[PDB]
Amino acid sequence: GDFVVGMVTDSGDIDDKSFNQQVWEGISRFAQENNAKCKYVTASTDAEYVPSLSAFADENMGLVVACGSFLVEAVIETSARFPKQKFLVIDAVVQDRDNVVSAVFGQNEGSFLVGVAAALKAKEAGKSAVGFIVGMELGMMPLFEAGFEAGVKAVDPDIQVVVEVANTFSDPQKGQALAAKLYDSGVNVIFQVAGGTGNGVIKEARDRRLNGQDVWVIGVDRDQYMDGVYDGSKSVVLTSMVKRADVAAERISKMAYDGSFPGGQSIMFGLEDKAVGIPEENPNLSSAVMEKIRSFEEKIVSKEIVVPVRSARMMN
Ligand SMILES: Nc1ncnc2c1ncn2[C@@H]1O[C@H](CO)[C@@H](O)[C@H]1O
Repeated sequence: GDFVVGMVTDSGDIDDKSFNQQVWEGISRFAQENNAKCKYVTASTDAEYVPSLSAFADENMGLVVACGSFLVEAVIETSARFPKQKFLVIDAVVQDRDNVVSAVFGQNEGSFLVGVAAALKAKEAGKSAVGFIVGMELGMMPLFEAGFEAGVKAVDPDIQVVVEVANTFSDPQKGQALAAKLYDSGVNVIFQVAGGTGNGVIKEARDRRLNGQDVWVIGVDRDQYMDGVYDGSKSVVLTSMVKRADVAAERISKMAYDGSFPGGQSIMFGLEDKAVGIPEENPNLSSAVMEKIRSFEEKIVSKEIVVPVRSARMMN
């Protein structure tokens, strides 16, 4: 036998180049470094959710990881039935449950940083608009736009953010279509926050550049710089809003493994903890740009600047 961590996805697969991938990599590192084991199951439909989480709980594993906000209901109900099983919910808040720990991220703060990068790049071409494609808007998803918009405005209040919602994290065909719509309108920079769907946005940006259009995309979850290489050397990825869901998974799995599981707590992984932000190295960002970004970053961490949780269009 061994200590086992089981992961349940709510959409797409572990090869999504972003969110599911980060979570699985984290659980995988935990396992490999501690001689433990791990496995996962994919569940695209919500009627598949409770059955997936329950089978894992029934195997009495070390920790069941619910990857994504679509799983919150199934987890609240499943964890009710299986009080002796530990559950970790990634990307949504679950409190008042001793056997549930939830990890959320200060993605508004991280997104502020790539908004600064987006605005500076847009200004370079004399653009007064930048694009934003998000997979869904439920749960904590709005934090991305709220922060992206704040970062853009911190550079130039006259630059407008144009938003498209895909209503799915697993349709790259739709991501590509929404990206073409935005680029066709004149936008030269798009921040994609759409998981698997986002891979279609990155593909459109690569196709566009090859086609002679000076466009850019900003990645998410992972450092997606290499995914954007289009001519052998250069990349269309301006930078990425990295989100260490892998560290969160790895750390909480280790806590469960060691007997220090913080049940009943919803833990925030932020900019200060370096759980969100931009990659260490950014080939497409100048030193001047990096300078401005790090300056904002320090101010947000020190709380000299508080990043909003909802964008202007979503505030009363
Ligand atoms: N398969 C998914 N299920 C739930 N949320 C997702 C999924 N893929 C991406 N996301 C959300 O969109 C963001 C950018 O991909 C992620 O950090 C996460 O918040």
